[PDB]
Amino acid sequence: TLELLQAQAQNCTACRLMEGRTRVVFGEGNPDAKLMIVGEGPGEEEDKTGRPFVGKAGQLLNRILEAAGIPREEVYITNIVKCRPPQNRAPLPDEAKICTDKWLLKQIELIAPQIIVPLGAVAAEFFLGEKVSITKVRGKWYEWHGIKVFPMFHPAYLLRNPSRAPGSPKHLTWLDIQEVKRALDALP
Ligand code: SF4
Repeated sequence: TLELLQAQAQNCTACRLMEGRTRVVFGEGNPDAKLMIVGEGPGEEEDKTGRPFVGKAGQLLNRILEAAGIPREEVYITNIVKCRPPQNRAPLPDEAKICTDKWLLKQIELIAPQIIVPLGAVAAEFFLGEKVSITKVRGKWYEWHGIKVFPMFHPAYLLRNPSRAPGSPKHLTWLDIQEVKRALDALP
């Protein structure tokens, strides 16, 4: 089951990211979610609580979600890597391959989401199968193993570029989440 996998993951030591971690942030939400959200990796508060997206950026994600009528508990959230990399740096392709082969793939298999929303360049590069620019793939529909992928700016990116101006990352994000909502409501 997904909960045996979650349980096991707590003792994972497959990549060097295990050295600095406090808690492993495997993931949470609806086990049979139609929508799965995947980010880069955990941060300070995530490392401390073992829960994904609970810090400053995670609180944004919550807001962005409810602003589209999407209840957080009905979706499943995770990241490419489960352990907090030193000083919040992005995960190396090294640890990204290992963690993803050990957990992400099975999580996706067990949950069988119909839409995958990758947050940030790292996550997007995983589902697109190639190096990419988040600003270019953001807001467009893709496909990965039969499932619909829809890349979006990571909430942390919005904190770093807080502009409320038209066409700004925050404005575009708002439009994108609505697009995810329309897509969700049109699923068989
Ligand atoms: S990041 Fe993933 S692979 Fe690396 S130690 Fe944590 S759970 Fe294991």
